[PDB]
Amino acid sequence: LFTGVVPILIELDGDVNGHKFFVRGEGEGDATIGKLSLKFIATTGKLPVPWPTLVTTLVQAFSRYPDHMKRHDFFKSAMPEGYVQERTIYFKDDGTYKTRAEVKFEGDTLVNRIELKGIDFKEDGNILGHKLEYNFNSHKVYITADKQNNGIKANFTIRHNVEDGSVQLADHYQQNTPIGCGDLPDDHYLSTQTILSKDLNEKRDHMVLLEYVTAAGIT
Amino acid sequence: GEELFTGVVPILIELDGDVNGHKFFVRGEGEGDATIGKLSLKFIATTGKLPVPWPTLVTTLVQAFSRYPDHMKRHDFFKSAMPEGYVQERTIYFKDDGTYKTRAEVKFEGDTLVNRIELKGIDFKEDGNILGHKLEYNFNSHKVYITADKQNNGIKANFTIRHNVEDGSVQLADHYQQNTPIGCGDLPDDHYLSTQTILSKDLNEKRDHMVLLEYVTAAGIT
Repeated sequence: LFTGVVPILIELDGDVNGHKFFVRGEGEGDATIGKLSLKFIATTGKLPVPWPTLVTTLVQAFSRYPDHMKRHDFFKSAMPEGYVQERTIYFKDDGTYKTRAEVKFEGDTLVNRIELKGIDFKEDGNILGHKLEYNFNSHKVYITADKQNNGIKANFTIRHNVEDGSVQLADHYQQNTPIGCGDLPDDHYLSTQTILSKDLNEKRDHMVLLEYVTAAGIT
Repeated sequence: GEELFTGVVPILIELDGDVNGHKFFVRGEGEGDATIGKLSLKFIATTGKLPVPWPTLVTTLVQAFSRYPDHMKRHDFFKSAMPEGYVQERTIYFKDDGTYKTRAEVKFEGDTLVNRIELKGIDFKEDGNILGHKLEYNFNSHKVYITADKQNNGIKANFTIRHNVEDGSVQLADHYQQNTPIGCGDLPDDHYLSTQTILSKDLNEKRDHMVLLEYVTAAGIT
């Protein structure tokens, strides 16, 4: 299903401390090279939170899994039926995001529909204060199987560069479960790289995003 | 699958109903015992007097609770879908009168088995046997013929309910039925379920309602 360039749709219904917002995203994926390229408009206006905080929420199916690791690619093993990403994200010394999402195929374009709730965020902390750089670090997403639920778990800690020279940590807890019935992997990780830019012909608050991700951790 | 019915089980049934634009709801409560194939249940019509005879709703209002003898326990699809559940769709043609189409979901929820039903009815003659309320408060005894459905990984079923009419006539209702599993986990040889059913009331129940006792057993293979 990923043997070539695939279309992407993403929708995010968001609420953080009572500030509701919506985000639509469009673009393409190419799992043979692990490339994602997309543009995200915030249709409800200026966001109440930094764009970087939404990156992990806004298609790990498009990770390049080398031929020697193709038996460990749970994400693709679930398609077209799809899977469900739930996350809990703890921002150190600040609030929490809880997210539920569905990642399905829908007529030759892969879709990611997300609900997000955010609570206990300090006003004039790093998130509500809008104090994060327009950057995204490069991480490693550790994956382990979940026999019980017939899927996988995952843990990682996003480092968000802050405008003051500091860094802002966000701890991630993640469960993926298949939507249908039909690969449960050995421990490994996904190493990530991500660039954030704008589009000067675009009046609306938005975010252009390029990303490369590859699986590793087994010889 | 079969282990879930090794003893008396609680029952919940809900029916969202519409016949010729008359909407109604019905709630049912009681118990099942598949070891002997017994159901006893009481049904309240929470929206008021029904626009149709209670007997016409019996088949719609739990074939998992059929007694399947030990020599036939490999042919019990109904239990071979639980706890996940299954989906019963029917089309019911009342001869020289209207049609019922019904969709239902039969799942376990905790430890009580639940049956949630949607029902739509069309083309019913006003002052026919159904809208006229001309059926006896009875229920005959039938045989429900079952065959496998390889294609959809479930079963089909046909039978014809005979409804006694107050003028000594019988009112036929032809039944067409499909059941498909909700989860991913028995497809039977041809056989039938033979049925018996008594309808009574409950004094001290002011609302329109129906008490029901039923015994069902599988057969048709040596």
